[PDB]
Amino acid sequence: EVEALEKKVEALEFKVQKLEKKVEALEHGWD
Amino acid sequence: EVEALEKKVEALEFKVQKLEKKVEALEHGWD
Amino acid sequence: EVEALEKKVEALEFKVQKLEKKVEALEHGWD
Repeated sequence: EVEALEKKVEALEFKVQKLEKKVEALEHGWD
Repeated sequence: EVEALEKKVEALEFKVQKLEKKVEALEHGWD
Repeated sequence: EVEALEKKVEALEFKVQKLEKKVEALEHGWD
């Protein structure tokens, strides 16, 4: 269960960092 | 603690997938 | 490993709640 959690958490971290970048661009009107 | 983590991770996954869909729409100008 | 996971999950929760607020504003045209 723990390694299952570790994989999902690392996957969630990647996804959340991508979302933060995209949302920062929309908020800032970048590009 | 582990089942506590599993619940939160599953909740985070739902929330992150919803965010991805909404942000994809804003980026693509859907609808 | 478990406390490592707990820290990251709590960090992810903070980040996801912030993303939800920002995206709700963009979707609603707030402000």
